[PDB]
Amino acid sequence: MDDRLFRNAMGKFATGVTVITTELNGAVHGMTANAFMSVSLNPKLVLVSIGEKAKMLEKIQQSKKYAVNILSQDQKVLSMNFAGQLEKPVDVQFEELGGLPVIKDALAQISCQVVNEVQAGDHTLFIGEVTDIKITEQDPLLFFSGKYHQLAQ
Amino acid sequence: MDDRLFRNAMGKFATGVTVITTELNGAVHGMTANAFMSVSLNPKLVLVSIGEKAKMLEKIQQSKKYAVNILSQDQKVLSMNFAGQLEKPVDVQFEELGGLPVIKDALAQISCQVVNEVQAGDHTLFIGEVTDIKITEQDPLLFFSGKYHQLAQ
Ligand SMILES: Cc1cc2nc3c(=O)[nH]c(=O)nc-3n(C[C@H](O)[C@H](O)[C@H](O)COP(=O)(O)OP(=O)(O)OC[C@H]3O[C@@H](n4cnc5c(N)ncnc54)[C@H](O)[C@@H]3O)c2cc1C
Ligand SMILES: Cc1cc2nc3c(=O)[nH]c(=O)nc-3n(C[C@H](O)[C@H](O)[C@H](O)COP(=O)(O)OP(=O)(O)OC[C@H]3O[C@@H](n4cnc5c(N)ncnc54)[C@H](O)[C@@H]3O)c2cc1C
Repeated sequence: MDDRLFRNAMGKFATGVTVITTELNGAVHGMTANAFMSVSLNPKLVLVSIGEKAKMLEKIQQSKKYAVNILSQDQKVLSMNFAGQLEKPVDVQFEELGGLPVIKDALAQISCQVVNEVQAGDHTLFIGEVTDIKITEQDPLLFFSGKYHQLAQ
Repeated sequence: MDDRLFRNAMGKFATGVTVITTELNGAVHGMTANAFMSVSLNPKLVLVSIGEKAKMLEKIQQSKKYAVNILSQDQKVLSMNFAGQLEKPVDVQFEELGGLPVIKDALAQISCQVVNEVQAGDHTLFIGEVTDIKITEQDPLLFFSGKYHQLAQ
């Protein structure tokens, strides 16, 4: 079994789409991620998985904090932006939550403090304790089988 | 910030739906989970998150293996079954992959050997190296905001 078969399989697990944001000495950094998960209720924990070659990795290692911005159906362009897939950057509207930069109009905003780091092969798991949450009732951007998708209404 | 607000926020992250299966001395055990994630390409790693009160936790601890069965759109009843939501268990059709019981007609089947265990609050993360994969081109069962859903076609 090859890399292609593995990736194809992994893409059969449908997800939402997030942008992970953090702040390092004034500068806001973001990265598109769907490797995100709810972890624990007591205490309130979440986890994101970041590739070893992602610039975001060292950013979070330093800041020890991140926010997860769950993207609405209307935010596909943001997903592409923070995935490095547009030739031209976009001017993103940021607001603030729990001392973290968050994306305006996100489906949901979840601010976290890093409480654990676990290397796992290719990637590092950043376990975050949630300090602040903001929610809206928007429909979600989905990702499945290598494509963007929507919920059936 | 309540428990309710946290759970509501977590539900804002849409996912596919899996059944985690394992075998322990003849007996097949299954558990519905959406806290699943692709972790690493080299080596090929995956992760599932199991609640400390789940019977499945000790099952995996002992067998040191699990399969992830991604559920198709037609398998909502299976999801409810393995979530302890049916009064009487249905008779599930199992087949075999990499020495693990897997669910027939699943959207995808991914067999794993446990290579790490990480407690994280409420839950334990079982990191699994993938040995075998089977994929189909079915549409996925989705879970979002506490309800089952489908992709827009
Ligand atoms: C849907 C999908 C899911 C993905 N999931 C994951 C995953 O879970 N884990 C993982 O490691 N990778 C994931 N990726 C890949 C990842 O998003 C890209 O590899 C990303 O470009 C890597 O970011 P970086 O940290 O290396 O920095 P970069 O490659 O530079 O970051 C990407 C982009 O973010 C932009 N950006 C950063 N800050 C700002 C800002 N302040 N204002 C405007 N633009 C800004 C930059 O302009 C850049 O183009 C996913 C990609 C897709 C499309
Ligand atoms: C969509 C959704 C996502 C979920 N995600 C997670 C998650 O990621 N992590 C988590 O810990 N919990 C999750 N749960 C909750 C979890 O599925 C239930 O709490 C589950 O009942 C706990 O299983 P158990 O191991 O404690 O054993 P049980 O409570 O006994 O297992 C559940 C059911 O599986 C059935 N079953 C087991 N083996 C077989 C078999 N061989 N043939 C037929 N039936 C069988 C049993 O009859 C039982 O009814 C989720 C639930 C839902 C609905």
